[PDB]
Amino acid sequence: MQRIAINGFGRIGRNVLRAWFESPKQFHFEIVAINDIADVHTLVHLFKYDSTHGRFNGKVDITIENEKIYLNIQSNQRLLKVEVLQQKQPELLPWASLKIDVVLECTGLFRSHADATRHLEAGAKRVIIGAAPFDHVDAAIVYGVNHADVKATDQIISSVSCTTQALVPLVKIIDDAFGIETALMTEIHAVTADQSVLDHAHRDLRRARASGQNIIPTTSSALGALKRVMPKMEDRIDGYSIRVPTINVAAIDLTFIAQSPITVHHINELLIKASQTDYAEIMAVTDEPLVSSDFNHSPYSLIVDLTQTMVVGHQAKVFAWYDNEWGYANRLLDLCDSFKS
Amino acid sequence: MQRIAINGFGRIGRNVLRAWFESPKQFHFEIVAINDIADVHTLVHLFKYDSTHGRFNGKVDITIENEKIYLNIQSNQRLLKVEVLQQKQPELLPWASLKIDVVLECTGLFRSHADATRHLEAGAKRVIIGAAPFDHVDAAIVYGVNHADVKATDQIISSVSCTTQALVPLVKIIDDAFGIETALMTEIHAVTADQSVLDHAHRDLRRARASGQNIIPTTSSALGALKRVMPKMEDRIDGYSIRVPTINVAAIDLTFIAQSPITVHHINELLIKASQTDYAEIMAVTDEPLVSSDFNHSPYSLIVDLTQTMVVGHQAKVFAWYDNEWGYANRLLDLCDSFKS
Amino acid sequence: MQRIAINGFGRIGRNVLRAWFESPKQFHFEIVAINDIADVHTLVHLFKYDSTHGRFNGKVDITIENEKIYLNIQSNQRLLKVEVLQQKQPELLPWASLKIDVVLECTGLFRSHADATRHLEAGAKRVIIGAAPFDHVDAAIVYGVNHADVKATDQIISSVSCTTQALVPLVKIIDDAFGIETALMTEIHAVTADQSVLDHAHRDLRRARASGQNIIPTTSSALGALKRVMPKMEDRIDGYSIRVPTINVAAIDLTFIAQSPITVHHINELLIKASQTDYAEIMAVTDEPLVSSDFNHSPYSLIVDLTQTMVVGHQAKVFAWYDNEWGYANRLLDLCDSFKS
Amino acid sequence: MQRIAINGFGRIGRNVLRAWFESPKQFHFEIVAINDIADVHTLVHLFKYDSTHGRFNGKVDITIENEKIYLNIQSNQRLLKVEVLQQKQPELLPWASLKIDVVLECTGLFRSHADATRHLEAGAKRVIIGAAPFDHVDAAIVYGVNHADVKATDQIISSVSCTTQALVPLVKIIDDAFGIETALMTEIHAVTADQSVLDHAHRDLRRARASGQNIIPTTSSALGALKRVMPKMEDRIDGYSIRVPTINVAAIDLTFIAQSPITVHHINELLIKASQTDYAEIMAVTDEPLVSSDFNHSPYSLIVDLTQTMVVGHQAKVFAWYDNEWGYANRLLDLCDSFKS
Ligand SMILES: NC(=O)c1ccc[n+]([C@@H]2O[C@H](COP(=O)([O-])OP(=O)(O)OC[C@H]3O[C@@H](n4cnc5c(N)ncnc54)[C@H](O)[C@@H]3O)[C@@H](O)[C@H]2O)c1
Ligand SMILES: NC(=O)c1ccc[n+]([C@@H]2O[C@H](COP(=O)([O-])OP(=O)(O)OC[C@H]3O[C@@H](n4cnc5c(N)ncnc54)[C@H](O)[C@@H]3O)[C@@H](O)[C@H]2O)c1
Ligand SMILES: NC(=O)c1ccc[n+]([C@@H]2O[C@H](COP(=O)([O-])OP(=O)(O)OC[C@H]3O[C@@H](n4cnc5c(N)ncnc54)[C@H](O)[C@@H]3O)[C@@H](O)[C@H]2O)c1
Ligand SMILES: NC(=O)c1ccc[n+]([C@@H]2O[C@H](COP(=O)([O-])OP(=O)(O)OC[C@H]3O[C@@H](n4cnc5c(N)ncnc54)[C@H](O)[C@@H]3O)[C@@H](O)[C@H]2O)c1
Repeated sequence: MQRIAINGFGRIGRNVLRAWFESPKQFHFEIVAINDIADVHTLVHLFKYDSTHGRFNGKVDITIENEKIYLNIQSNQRLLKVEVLQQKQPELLPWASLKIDVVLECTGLFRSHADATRHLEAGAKRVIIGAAPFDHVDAAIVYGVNHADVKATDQIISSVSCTTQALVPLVKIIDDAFGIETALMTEIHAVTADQSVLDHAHRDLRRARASGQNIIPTTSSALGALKRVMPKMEDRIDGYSIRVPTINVAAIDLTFIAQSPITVHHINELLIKASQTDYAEIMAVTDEPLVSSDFNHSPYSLIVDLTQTMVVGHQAKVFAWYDNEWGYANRLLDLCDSFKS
Repeated sequence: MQRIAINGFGRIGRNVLRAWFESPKQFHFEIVAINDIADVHTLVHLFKYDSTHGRFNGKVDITIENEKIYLNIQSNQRLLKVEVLQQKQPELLPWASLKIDVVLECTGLFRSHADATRHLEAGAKRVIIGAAPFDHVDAAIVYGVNHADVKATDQIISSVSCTTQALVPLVKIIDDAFGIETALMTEIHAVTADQSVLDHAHRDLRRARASGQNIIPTTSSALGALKRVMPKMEDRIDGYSIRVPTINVAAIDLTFIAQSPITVHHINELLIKASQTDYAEIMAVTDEPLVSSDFNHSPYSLIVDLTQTMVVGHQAKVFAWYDNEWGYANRLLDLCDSFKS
Repeated sequence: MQRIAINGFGRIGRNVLRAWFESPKQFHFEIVAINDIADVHTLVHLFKYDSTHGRFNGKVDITIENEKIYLNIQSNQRLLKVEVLQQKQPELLPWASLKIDVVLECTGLFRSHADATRHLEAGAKRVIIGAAPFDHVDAAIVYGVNHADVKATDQIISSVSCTTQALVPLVKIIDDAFGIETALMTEIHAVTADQSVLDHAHRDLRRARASGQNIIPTTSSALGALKRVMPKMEDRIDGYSIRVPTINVAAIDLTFIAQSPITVHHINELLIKASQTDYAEIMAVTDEPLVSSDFNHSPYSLIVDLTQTMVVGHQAKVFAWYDNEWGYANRLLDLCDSFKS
Repeated sequence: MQRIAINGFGRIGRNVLRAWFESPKQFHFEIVAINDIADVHTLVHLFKYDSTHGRFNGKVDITIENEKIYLNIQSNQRLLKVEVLQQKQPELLPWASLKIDVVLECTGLFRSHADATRHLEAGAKRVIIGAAPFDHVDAAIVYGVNHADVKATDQIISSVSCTTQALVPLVKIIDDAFGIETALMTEIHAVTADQSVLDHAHRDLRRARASGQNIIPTTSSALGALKRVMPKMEDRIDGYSIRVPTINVAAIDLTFIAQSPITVHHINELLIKASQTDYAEIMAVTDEPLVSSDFNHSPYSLIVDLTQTMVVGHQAKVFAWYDNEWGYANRLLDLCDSFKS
């Protein structure tokens, strides 16, 4: 079967591996290697114990065989033997000897076409950048929207961002049915790994500020990314993100001008229908009075909160939740599974 | 020289009293009484020691006469003697004896014209409900917008909500310059006194949930209230509020459809000129990369973050911060000071 | 079976019901009624969605049959039909007709022997007060330490507190092995339901204070409680609790003077042996560097953290974790199960 | 007079410069230079805007005179002109040219005697290491305890840690009056800048875990530092630190065995008397029902909470609060002032 490697064993990388074991349906590929600059004992500890998603429900054993380090991981009636590497320079990875079909690049540091190619140079056949593109990519994929357009020549694929995987379906479903003149996105997002505990020097002066204390407005990569998947939306959408002191789960607030008559009732019926048919793999809709923690560990790319839909004149707002870690992780698995042979 | 009383000595009431002392402008009226169901010792302790605004910078003496109880408060070279009451039923209050010109109704429990009138029965001349009207009021006021529309005959007045006091200026300023077809508000708000520590039974199933752990979408009274202050915008505005785990300070995100040509530059230029002329009392504008904490203890009704301004087609989004406790409290005092002859 | 009822469907009562459903081994008694002052739609909503313990992994359907309200709950191959009451006065509850064998008193309001006897008046055969004794009880019980002391004639039983169910085993084990001259406890505890979101009037001026913003030292009922369970330890142990901004899980820091030679090694070995033999049902020991969230949803009364153990001379500190909600709730069900068996 | 420089403009460096402006006492020395790896704009931003201590009540102007960058700072009727540097390696700094009497080494990185001497190599006469010693120092000083013991020839001084400056007075006073056989310390501490936002690789597997979600036991440097100030206490004292989700302020809980008769009353009288005489510069005592936020921006090294004092037999516990940032910063300024003699 396909052989996947993970580069960067962080929030995303770890959750990717966890989600593999937890999936109700076994995936027709294996994760055979991981790479991080941190040492193996640190990685196994963080893999096993998570403040957000709880204890890994399984067993992990470190072995040294030849001069190589492996994890033997057993859970949910599955076992993976996974080689562990510690190489800060992607070009030096052994992807050639490990026969790596797909690298998931989850470090945040190799988003450029050139940087991503280092894995190719190392002998991997395909990279998925687990982030919005920086400059160029062969393809920008949202699973469940355009994963069928991947061609065998697409070697550098971006799986965009949590935010994009939620925004893109909403925009598409709604634009397809009612037509969107323009739209503006407000995201309300849990804290991220790159924020600060206390006020501290940082590249961004807002993300420098104490994350547990502040409401922090910041930029979002999701708009640039959406425009690469839907170029027709150029100059028709913008937005930003707001970090707030929760550990996980985010929401998108999308405000649009419709090109045809809208009611709350019709918007919701459209989204329900979308969720039951074409987008059932990735989208749910709820009518219950729920809050962020209710969607922690949810595998959906988005869960529309139909109770928040509002219309005034031609202007509407819709609202969807997502687990920004578990949704994304599951979509990386789904995406890999879609490559088939 | 008017005589103000405060009913409900909570986040708003205490802050009103503090703001009187801390104001660089000395007000003409005196605060001469306060009432709460809690005893004076609890009241003075919470007045002195505040988790949000810090230690009160002054001296509080409690005096027990045969009958009456008084605080003697000294700070910033000002002195008040303040009778303290403990009467749950506002009709039984001795406002007649005390010659109360204005009661500030800060309990959250007496917003109906009926309930507000309990203070008129107890002997007060005028009541300012410190919230959105529940049904009828002689006037709904946003200081710095329609405070002159108060008639010397008006007895039951509403100072609406913090949210309203920020929404209305924005909507007014933008409607007057560009025209607003429709607008939709997203408020991102610190937790409030009525929320829950842990998941607990509550009249509102969203506010029942742990306030420190969750992003919580909920209703805003601001929209109902804005209709009263500006009935020309009936059915043109809607919105909601999101609670997040910060202790204080909020932001409004207003997305509108303009009726004439707009750019980021033009919108900002207008908001700047407004803050420098007609609205300099209640409004500021910044371009510095700030976050919620930086507005704690700010007395402004709103501070526009101009770097957040966005335009797509006929649609735009503006963003303003406000201290939901300190701005409102200052606006109550400003309102009381407007009644002066 | 035996027939249990829960009085007060809060953090404890709701977790008791959940724990009934989640226990790997099925309990051989049924929960047949719950009572609370909140309406049934609020109860069912909070039972299904939990900020701390996640979604209930099952289905709940409300039915009206006669004039009676029922919950039909399905989870883990198990079914209960549970009558819902809403009676603020326990003497008025229909325990006679429901043939209640045990009431779990989980409101915090009926801890006195008199208050608790009201359930007996209503026709229940036995009450467990899910709190420290207020004045008198027939028995004060720590499951796993002295639950075999319950007499057939005992009708008002205290299951003490979470803190007590952790402290008592620790003291008993160390005292039996090395002897305790004296000991002092510091508990670090997540926020509880009776605290405040913002600074607010309260009967206790420390629990008045914003629970998300502060370290708040307060009293504990566990020292009084331990005295009832182990009278020899009168005048030998004291302590207190600190509330900190986490949502669940606590720790005991116990400092004791030993009456015989001690080392870190010998203390940890003892605690381990105890957890593997006599205390296996309620006690675990870990050697890994774990934090509070790693014990969320743990059913143990205590998990000793052997990395924390310190000795200087004759003085020693031990440290144990517990899920204050889930442990206690499991112990309630274990206690009920003990009467049957 | 005397010329100070700050190496590292973080929580400590920044608060030292703020504390300089805010001190009621005007200090007989000037801060004439700061160095950080971050650019001047970030530094000035973080000096002006603080999530913990609020906005600097003053003005800062950046000028470029020659090719040198300077901050013109004005606050509290006082002025400084501070050169800004951006050198990653201390030996390169221009201390000789600038005529630096004392460098405050606040990076956390140059705590070895060797790394510290790099500043003396750079032309500084004296370094204070603003942290516990790594290997050797000429003197480990707790201001208000042993600062008289600095020799004019001492060149590499440690001002220990925040925790050390609260613990040492407590230990000394109690040991002096009553004799301490042994003692154990539990510190309850706000989060610190080296902690994690989310679960992230870290040298310390505990400090790896999400800082806003968890109670986190970890090591304290204070025991090693205290044994350098009081070698007699070797083998007689140990302890640790628990990090909890607050932004600032900590407490020490000291459990000790007394060598002579003790009561609560006598321990409290002692600590009170100490605070009023020989420790009046650094120590206070309160019996008010206060919480962490009430000691934010307190300049004391420790504030004893006398209500927390417990005695059982020969064992006692005391409790003291401190602002871990603002206390230490003031003690740094106080130590520099002591060198004028
Ligand atoms: N977390 C989310 O909600 C979310 C959602 C969508 C996309 N993303 C993206 O995922 C990426 C990673 O974010 P995260 O939250 O997992 O962050 P993280 O900081 O938890 O992960 C970074 C990891 O990479 C490792 N690493 C750093 N440099 C390395 C190198 N040179 N070689 C190998 N390993 C290296 C680090 O040790 C760490 O384990 C970012 O690009 C982020 O935008 C995150
Ligand atoms: N907090 C904000 O940011 C904000 C801003 C604008 C308006 N408001 C409004 O201000 C009002 C009060 O809100 P708050 O945040 O001060 O709440 P709070 O809970 O802090 O204040 C309520 C106070 O009223 C007292 N009280 C209760 N019953 C009483 C009675 N029968 N008689 C007298 N006092 C009684 C309570 O003891 C308490 O001190 C509400 O209408 C709220 O919507 C709040
Ligand atoms: N939560 C813990 O960590 C913990 C652990 C051990 C013991 N306890 C004890 O258990 C008790 C309950 O605390 P909790 O955390 O579940 O609190 P909670 O506030 O979550 O639960 C109280 C519940 O009782 C209901 N109630 C109120 N009045 C009632 C009445 N007259 N009749 C029936 N129901 C009524 C409330 O509506 C609410 O559902 C307290 O005595 C507490 O000290 C709590
Ligand atoms: N904050 C506290 O509560 C406290 C109290 C006592 C002691 N300390 C100790 O003080 C030290 C620093 O702590 P902090 O909280 O101020 O940390 P911080 O991380 O907030 O500040 C460190 C600063 O040093 C700068 N820096 C890094 N490398 C540098 C270099 N080579 N040259 C110049 N600047 C450099 C960083 O950019 C940053 O501004 C640590 O040893 C800490 O343990 C902290």
